[PDB]
Amino acid sequence: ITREPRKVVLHRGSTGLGFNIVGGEDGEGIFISFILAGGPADLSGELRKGDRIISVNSVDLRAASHEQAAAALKNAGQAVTIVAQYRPEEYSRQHA
Amino acid sequence: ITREPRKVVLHRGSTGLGFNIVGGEDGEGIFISFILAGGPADLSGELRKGDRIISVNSVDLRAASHEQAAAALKNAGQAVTIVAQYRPEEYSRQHA
Amino acid sequence: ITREPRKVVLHRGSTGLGFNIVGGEDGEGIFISFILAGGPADLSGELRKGDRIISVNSVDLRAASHEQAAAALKNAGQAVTIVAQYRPEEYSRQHA
Amino acid sequence: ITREPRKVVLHRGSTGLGFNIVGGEDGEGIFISFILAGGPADLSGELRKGDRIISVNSVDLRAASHEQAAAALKNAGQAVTIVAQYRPEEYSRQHA
Amino acid sequence: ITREPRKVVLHRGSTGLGFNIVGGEDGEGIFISFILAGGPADLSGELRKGDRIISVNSVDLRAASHEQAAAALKNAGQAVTIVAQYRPEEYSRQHA
Amino acid sequence: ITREPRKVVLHRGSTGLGFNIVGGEDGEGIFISFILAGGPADLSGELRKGDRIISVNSVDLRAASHEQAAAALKNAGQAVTIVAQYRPEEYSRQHA
Repeated sequence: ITREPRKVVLHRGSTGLGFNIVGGEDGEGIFISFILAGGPADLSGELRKGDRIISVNSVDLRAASHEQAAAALKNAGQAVTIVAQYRPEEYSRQHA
Repeated sequence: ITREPRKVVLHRGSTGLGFNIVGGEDGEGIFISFILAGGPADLSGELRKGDRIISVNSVDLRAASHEQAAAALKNAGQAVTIVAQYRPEEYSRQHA
Repeated sequence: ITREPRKVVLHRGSTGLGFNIVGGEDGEGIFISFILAGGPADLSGELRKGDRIISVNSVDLRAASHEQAAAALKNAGQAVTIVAQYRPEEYSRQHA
Repeated sequence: ITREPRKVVLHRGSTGLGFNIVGGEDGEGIFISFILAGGPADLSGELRKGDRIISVNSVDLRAASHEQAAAALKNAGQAVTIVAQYRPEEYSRQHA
Repeated sequence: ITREPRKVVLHRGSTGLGFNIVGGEDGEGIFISFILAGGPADLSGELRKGDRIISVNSVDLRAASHEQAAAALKNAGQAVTIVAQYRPEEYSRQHA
Repeated sequence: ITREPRKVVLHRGSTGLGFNIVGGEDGEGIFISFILAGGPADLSGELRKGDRIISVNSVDLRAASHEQAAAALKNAGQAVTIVAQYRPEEYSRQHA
């Protein structure tokens, strides 16, 4: 609910973090379009649809491309530190 | 490599299918933007980045919205039948 | 919703089937007390809280003890064929 | 073997903790009826059949109902702190 | 127990099959040195320590090198058809 | 790349660590023959083929037998502390 950036630490035993990302087309930012039930993201209970990913393990994804967001997530290791900012209006305005 | 629709059956024991989807913004179609290592999609070896999802278990996703694509995948059960069509040019043209 | 026995086939890559069982104390039957999100049971969408397990791979669990129900499930292999019968009244009447 | 409460921290990447719970019918307490091979509970090696769950992440489950025990576990996040007390006699006396 | 080749079909949602392999050094054959609890191999209940892998999805591994055995398993897809032959004497004679 | 021992902490929610081990035949040491995609080992990005396992949670595996290496790994719990030393020459010299 907070519009202030949040730090969320997710742990994974396999590649999946439990969410799907969109954006990164032309510097509009990377957003979480949906959370998968039972996965790390779901279990934490902090990440949601509409969240924008500011960074993943220090790597700045604000003006990142989808390909970069994907690479950052892929190499985040088992403990993934996501800084997300809940901004639905923008998500809608840009994707829905 | 084939541009003809392919039927791909993925099996899952948890919510994840092993890929990330984009599109579904304004009827441009749903595409696989990236495959996750070790997941069902990766293991099958048929699905790839650039693939467009024509349908998931009969449900037509050609002109579906991201929200619908997500719901179809969510309720596909354990055996998910995807009909994908490899069209990179369009993926680029529309997302990259 | 049907009170007639249903055959449900769940597939697992690990020990978990995605549900929790109670009963088997004094021949009252084995019941599913809760479904876990993302697991096989959840994904199938057929099994629910209140369901009574008639059998698991031919093994009759009607008048089974909790210990037997556990052993049947443990050795069901990867393809587990459950015959469940939805009877909430009895579940309540006996456990809640 | 100790009858003194033990703190056990289990980590999960999916909903499952690796054990099955019974009780919570009429304030007799929540007990672990069986451990699943390969799951978090099994891997830790501390939790066993006969253990009574005093609490899960501060939430007191002593006189909890099965429904509450289930909700506590469901929302425990990825790091689940269980305080269990090994009391087989009571488990038998009440369930077996 | 049978010394006659057996066909065993394992299903996986992730890379792991649930067993560890040795051999393939100098054409002595590939053997299963240990089974992991809860994994596909364990769940099937057919594969055991001492088993020699004749083939994996038609690919003949009799005189295969460890590197080839690894590649065959890696690309077996989700349904892996193993033809194993239980020969402990040889396993000992060659590895233990 | 470093030939100096490295401490690598892997986390698992199931029995699998994400790698396959060989050796332990006649005190030549235990080595990682291959890494599985998506598993803990792969995700960490530190362990590789050719690595020799000096210890797993203090348990010295230098002159361990395959059976001991297997037992150490089996009981390492969820947080597994591996001290590996990258020595390919020896791996080749002894296995390939």
